[PDB]
Amino acid sequence: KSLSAAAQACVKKMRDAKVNEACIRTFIAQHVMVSKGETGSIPDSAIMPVDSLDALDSLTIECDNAVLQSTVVLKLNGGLGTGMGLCDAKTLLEVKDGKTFLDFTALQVQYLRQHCSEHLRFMLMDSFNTSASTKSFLKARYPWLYQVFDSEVELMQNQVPKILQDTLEPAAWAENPAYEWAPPGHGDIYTALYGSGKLQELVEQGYRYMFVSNGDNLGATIDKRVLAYMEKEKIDFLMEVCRRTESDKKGGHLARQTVYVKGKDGQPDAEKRVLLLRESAQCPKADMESFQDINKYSFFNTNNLWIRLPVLLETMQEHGGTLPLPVIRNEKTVDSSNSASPKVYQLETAMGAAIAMFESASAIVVPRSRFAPVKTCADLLALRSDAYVVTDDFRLVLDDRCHGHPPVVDLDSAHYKMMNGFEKLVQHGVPSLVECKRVTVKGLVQFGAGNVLTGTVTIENTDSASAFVIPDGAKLNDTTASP
Ligand SMILES: O=c1ccn([C@@H]2O[C@H](COP(=O)(O)OP(=O)(O)O[C@H]3O[C@H](CO)[C@@H](O)[C@H](O)[C@H]3O)[C@@H](O)[C@H]2O)c(=O)[nH]1
Ligand SMILES: [Mg+2]
Repeated sequence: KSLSAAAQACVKKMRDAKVNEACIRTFIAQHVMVSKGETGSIPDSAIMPVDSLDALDSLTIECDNAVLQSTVVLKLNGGLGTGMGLCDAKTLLEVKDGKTFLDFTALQVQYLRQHCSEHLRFMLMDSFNTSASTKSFLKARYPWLYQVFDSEVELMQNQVPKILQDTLEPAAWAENPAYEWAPPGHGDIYTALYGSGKLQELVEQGYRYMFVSNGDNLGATIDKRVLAYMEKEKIDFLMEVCRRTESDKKGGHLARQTVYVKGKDGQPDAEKRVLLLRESAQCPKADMESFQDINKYSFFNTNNLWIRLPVLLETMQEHGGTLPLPVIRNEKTVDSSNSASPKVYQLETAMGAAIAMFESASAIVVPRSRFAPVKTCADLLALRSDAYVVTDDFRLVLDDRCHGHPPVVDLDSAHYKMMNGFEKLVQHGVPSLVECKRVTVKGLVQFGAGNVLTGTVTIENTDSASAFVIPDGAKLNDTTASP
């Protein structure tokens, strides 16, 4: 009904493949935007810094029991960790000896069920890539989650067609047609919830809040103070943000614009702050200077998000059965491996962008303890190290000796970008980093078995025709060590 041939070709392919209609409506609206020149770019000049938020450490009151019992926890688990050379779910990586992201995730759920709300609802948003392996893991390790995996745990994200940059038609790939489809980013959570009927089912069952976080962030759990704050302040969507550090490069920051409140009765001048998310992908590429300036944009989205479910549901129903999140136009080739395969756009959205979709939306500053991202092998190095400790409620948080500062880890991306390269680097043990402010690894190198790094430490191999192996027991303090 009024679409371009290319947009109609997408609808047809999606209907043929039995893609849920909410996903088709959502995708097509993005497609229309893209056909009018939209890229998701948010230039510097269109936004301003946010310089005032409440902090969670300013709160004390915990929510009532009804509210608590009404809260569902969901962990995102649909991505690929392709920058870490992973082909399966990142959450199946080991984080501490013999314990994976999924283990700590399951243990957190069990803790909450033993001490807070015995029937706390727990979900995982999976994709076709991660579903099987996740389900398999829970069957072996956490039978009580496996038993209700299909019925209540797993939410399956949609897949949407990759579209040719040429014409915006759906891309075909005869050698492997599965590569014609892509996951639409974690912003798809709202569309998959709504289109599957699970959102309405949850609201029917008496659930009122959902707390979502990234599968790679084991600092995130429900804080009953946030829920009491959302109840008091009548907030329908809340983003947790952390004060941004130099390591916060892959993700998004909070920003504002100013709008002008209803009408002009009383005075024209008065205006309201509107909040939004800018992902790295949304910064104009020749202006990453805007994005990477941690002073200017110092509130980094953790992706720990709180949503009031009935409000989400009514907002989507009243907007054509979709949530109109800003499209992010990702550029790839249809076989991302093969740069001789046709160039495509992959239309995606980020779930934190939903802060722009509700009148009551806000953000709160949380301590770093709620944010332990693992986007790279360098992050994983810190996480596995004694810089991070396991709390009684099964979060991974910095040791108190760190003073809330994660070690900065700068690993050579020729050798350690891929999980195969990283794992060779820590073959003989993971170095103590609890007292390291900054470790930098240059050229090919291998840690020894006793290592302890204190202060600022560069390990530089200029040779790397030959691996620079660190002696066991070695101690490096404010020093460059080289062969
Ligand atoms: O289609 C997708 C893509 C991602 N994921 C999952 O979503 C989570 C976040 O994805 P990831 O690629 O690791 O992060 P980004 O999307 O780059 O960044 C998100 O997380 C950052 C904090 O780490 C925030 O700063 C950004 O705003 C936020 O969008 C991970 O569990 C992924 O597995 C899905 O489930 N489906
Ligand atoms: Mg991902």
